[PDB]
Amino acid sequence: AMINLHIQKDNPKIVHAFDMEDLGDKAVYCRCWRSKKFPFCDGAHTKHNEETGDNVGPLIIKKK
Amino acid sequence: DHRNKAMINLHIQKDNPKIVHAFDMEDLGDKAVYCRCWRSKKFPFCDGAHTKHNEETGDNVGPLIIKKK
Ligand code: FES
Ligand code: FES
Repeated sequence: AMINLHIQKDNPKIVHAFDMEDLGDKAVYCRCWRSKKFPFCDGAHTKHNEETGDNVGPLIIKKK
Repeated sequence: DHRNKAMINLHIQKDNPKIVHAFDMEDLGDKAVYCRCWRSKKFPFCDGAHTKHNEETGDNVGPLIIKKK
């Protein structure tokens, strides 16, 4: 059972790296691999959780 | 039976109906490496578990890194 079904399948291992300096106020990152704006969350987790009974959700990196 | 759709997170914090983590950058140090495969024993941090997931399932998931320029 794969987790990522369709994103960047020509990449054998998808890793993203960002510098905190470039982030601004808040960045919300997808952990469900269903976002159409991956690596950013676009709310797709909700339908994923609904269909599957799962409980996954995003990672938020923000300024204090 | 394709009516039963596979979960992404199999085991982590199942008493939590939707797992979200929120961190302030100032608290992150030089680098933080976050799990996006839900198999790490150190979740929400990556501990290398994605490698075994990828070999077993044919997937290509990997972590998210936040660091200083
Ligand atoms: S769209 Fe994937 S965690 Fe929100
Ligand atoms: S252990 Fe999950 S992405 Fe590395």
